[PDB]
Amino acid sequence: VVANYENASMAADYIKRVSNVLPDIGIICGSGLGKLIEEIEERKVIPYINIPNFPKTTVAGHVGNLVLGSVGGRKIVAMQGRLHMYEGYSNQEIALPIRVMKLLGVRVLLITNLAGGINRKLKSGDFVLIKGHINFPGLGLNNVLVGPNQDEFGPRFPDLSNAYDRLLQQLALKIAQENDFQDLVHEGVYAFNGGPTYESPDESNMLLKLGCDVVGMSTVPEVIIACHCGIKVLAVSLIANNSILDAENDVSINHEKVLAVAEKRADLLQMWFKEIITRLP
Amino acid sequence: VVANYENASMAADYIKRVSNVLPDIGIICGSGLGKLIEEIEERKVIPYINIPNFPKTTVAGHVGNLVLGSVGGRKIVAMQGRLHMYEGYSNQEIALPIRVMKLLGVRVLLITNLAGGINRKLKSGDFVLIKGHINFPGLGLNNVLVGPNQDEFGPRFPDLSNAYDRLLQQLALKIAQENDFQDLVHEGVYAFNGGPTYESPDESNMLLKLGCDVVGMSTVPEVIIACHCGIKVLAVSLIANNSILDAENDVSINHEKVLAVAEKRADLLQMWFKEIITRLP
Amino acid sequence: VVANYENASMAADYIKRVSNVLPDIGIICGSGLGKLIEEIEERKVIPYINIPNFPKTTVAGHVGNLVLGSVGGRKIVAMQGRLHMYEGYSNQEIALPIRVMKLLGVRVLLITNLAGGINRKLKSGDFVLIKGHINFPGLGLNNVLVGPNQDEFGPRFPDLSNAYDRLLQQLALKIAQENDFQDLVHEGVYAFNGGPTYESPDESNMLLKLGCDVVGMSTVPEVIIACHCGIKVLAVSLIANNSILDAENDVSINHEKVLAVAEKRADLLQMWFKEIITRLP
Ligand SMILES: CCCCc1ccc(C(=O)O)nc1
Ligand SMILES: CCCCc1ccc(C(=O)O)nc1
Ligand SMILES: CCCCc1ccc(C(=O)O)nc1
Repeated sequence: VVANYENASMAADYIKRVSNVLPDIGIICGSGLGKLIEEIEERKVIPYINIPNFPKTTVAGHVGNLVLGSVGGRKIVAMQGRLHMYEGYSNQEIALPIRVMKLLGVRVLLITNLAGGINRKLKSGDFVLIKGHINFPGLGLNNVLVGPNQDEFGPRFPDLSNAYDRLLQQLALKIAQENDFQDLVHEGVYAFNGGPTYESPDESNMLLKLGCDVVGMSTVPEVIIACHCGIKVLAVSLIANNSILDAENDVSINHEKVLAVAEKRADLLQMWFKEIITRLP
Repeated sequence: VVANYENASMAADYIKRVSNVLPDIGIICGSGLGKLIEEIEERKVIPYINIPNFPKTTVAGHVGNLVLGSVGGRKIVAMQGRLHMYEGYSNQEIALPIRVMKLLGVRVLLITNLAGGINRKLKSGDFVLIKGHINFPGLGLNNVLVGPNQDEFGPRFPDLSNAYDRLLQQLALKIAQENDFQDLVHEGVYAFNGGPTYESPDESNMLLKLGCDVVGMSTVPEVIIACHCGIKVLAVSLIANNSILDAENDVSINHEKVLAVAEKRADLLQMWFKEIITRLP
Repeated sequence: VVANYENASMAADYIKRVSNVLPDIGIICGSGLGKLIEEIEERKVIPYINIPNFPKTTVAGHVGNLVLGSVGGRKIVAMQGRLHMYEGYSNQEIALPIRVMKLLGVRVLLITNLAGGINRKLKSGDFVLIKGHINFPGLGLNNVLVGPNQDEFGPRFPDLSNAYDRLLQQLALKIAQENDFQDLVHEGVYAFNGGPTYESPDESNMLLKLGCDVVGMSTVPEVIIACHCGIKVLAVSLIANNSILDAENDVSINHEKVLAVAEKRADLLQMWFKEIITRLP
């Protein structure tokens, strides 16, 4: 199944017939960071299995739904579940849900993820507003856009210089200042490690030399598909650990430690994103 | 279809029966930079669709032909059309036309492309004689030679240290000096970005740190296939923009701006390559 | 064929019925560096073609066997043949033999390879104990673990910080000191170049900037599969040449030169690994 205009249109028509919500905001939440989706008002849950042309999501298993409703008086659509490229999904499978968001009317996409810190100023539990990226898969012929271009969505050769909207970053910071947590909020450059192995100690040292502030295994594919079709993006990393300090001290990382940091910041992040949604222009 | 000896031989036999030209020079011209192909004398046009085993080129659409004839008294074969890896073509599809050139008798391959400038000395409209490369796809397991080796063409483990012939670079520069445009001509290292997104501002800054002078989305696959089978190469980049200055100033790039630079230098480049062809040893 | 628990179990059951050896040590030897396999005592040779689910190894051709027996009073299993990713084998094909080693009882995996030197201190004929790596394929979405996770073997997100066991490196060095060849033995970081082209001169210069000591086209995939399932690893590179000196002097490299260095060090390496095997805890 190709992420083309006909296939996206069939999915969008189905969603419309079922939901009667026309969203202008989309959200994708990182693992352990999805409690906001549980508080959507007047919500309608649409499983991927019912949506024409959506990818199968039961080899990896676990959840896989679209949730439409209201937050802070705004009409939104949330992606629940996980579709990451380290799982073996194709370019076309990652792109189709974002292109359907476009056809439903989405103009702004908000994303959170879990990442490792590279910059020496970053502590476990800090937040990073992403201002740019280094896309190792893209440099290496695994860009999400490799394949025929789908002209109805965007151009053959997109420019990513404004992929991360500046005014959205400024609003996120303004809210942090209003609630006395700006000391936790930084800005920086996100390195995309295809994964699923964590960055090795020597890879972390390389990323420091190359000007990266954080590293993770998601987000950049969705950002590129959104930018290609004219959707504005805000992306925020939660820092699980500092990989440079861990390399210098011979300290390990694991998914359990990552999930405990997610639990420690889950309430703060949910409240922050609810306020961002409410105040978006 | 594999780029093997039998499949290449069948294509070569067809071309011979149709053309009665045995070329010793091949040319591949960048987008907007192909007017030279229109001035080939006594020309014969052979569409890919008629050549046994050649790849299909109608999903991307647009042109796709081989043109054989004379330029400056020399027998040449030109590739018209575009076969780039960001479009989804396989290793075997990119390699087959170059291996057919080898079987027809080609000893020298001349290539032009459009690229972004990384070195601070480079201005829009300048030319770069490529003296080496950094192949991000190759480091990352997407080299054009991944797969079984085709022993009739070359070795399992090729050396690329002489991929860009030094005497051909010197002749290109000599002609520039003779015609008072040497101030536009530089030498440098080409970074291969698989594409199709332009390099991000932070990727451009990384490439500066790593010793790259220019960046583009083509050329390196063809260079590697040519070097593997003993064909000498000259490759020249036309600089569309300086990506480091654009990153520092928050300035965008698009395919339209790139094509306007191609128009501004098209006549000069056509005249330069005609003289290179005439004077090749 | 997927490298899953059922398929690995069927292969392991076959091997057991044929061999009556339960090995706790596995070995993978680099090209020209396999004479040790010829001295295995009470050996049983099991060709891949007879083992349920093992990959086909006749396109590349040449040898392909498992050899079980005793060395220095220890029970071992050796992989004879070559399964490298530049040949076009899939993630699942590389991983299956290592996962079968796990099911047979292997706890330690010993690996040798041929590599190019980047650090200026390295001479042709030196040895490097690998202490970490930079995995360009992994950063670029070609990690050996891309795909569904096989939960019986290991976790979705492995940590590689202890992939290269420190005590095994210390034992290898102790034996070198006991036999007056420690002047040949270094430690360092291994860069994985997917291949099959040797690193270009400008790629070599980049790797120097990024903190790499050696570069090669193997080893990292097997290390990652072993680490994922709890097998300890020692990996040693034999240096064929110094690629930084060769770049500065305009000197070429070829597979013939590499194989002559392998011949020059083959006896020393065979004797070293026999003593390592004998003395493993
Ligand atoms: C009774 C139908 C529900 C079972 C089901 C749910 C989800 C998926 C999928 O997302 O791939 N497949 C099947
Ligand atoms: C009447 C036959 C010409 C139509 C045609 C031309 C080119 C191609 C191709 O290059 O894939 N396919 C079909
Ligand atoms: C008579 C059977 C032996 C011939 C044979 C040997 C090895 C392989 C392989 O490893 O793919 N295939 C076939």
